[PDB]
Amino acid sequence: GPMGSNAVKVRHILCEKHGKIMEAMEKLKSGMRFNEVAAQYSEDKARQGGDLGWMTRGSMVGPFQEAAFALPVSGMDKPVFTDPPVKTKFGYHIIMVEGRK
Ligand code: NA
Ligand code: NA
Repeated sequence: GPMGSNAVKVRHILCEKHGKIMEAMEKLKSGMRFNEVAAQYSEDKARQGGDLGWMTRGSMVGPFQEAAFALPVSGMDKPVFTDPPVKTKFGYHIIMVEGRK
């Protein structure tokens, strides 16, 4: 149905280990731009600054999806990201959303 048309343009930092995602979180809280944190730490989409692009409802792993649709759109000078990190079967994610449908 209608909810299958919902989507987010989403960016993340993924780290298997909790200690490393915590290092990434500290960099965000120091003011580092999200894409630069993703380049330093992410194990997915690092060469894209963490950008996953547009993702439709159903296409994201469950805990990620719930966290992502809960975030308002933000930009990387004024980011709104998940805190605490979100655990999935891939590891720990810090997520921000740059577009919403
Ligand atoms: Na861990
Ligand atoms: Na999961």
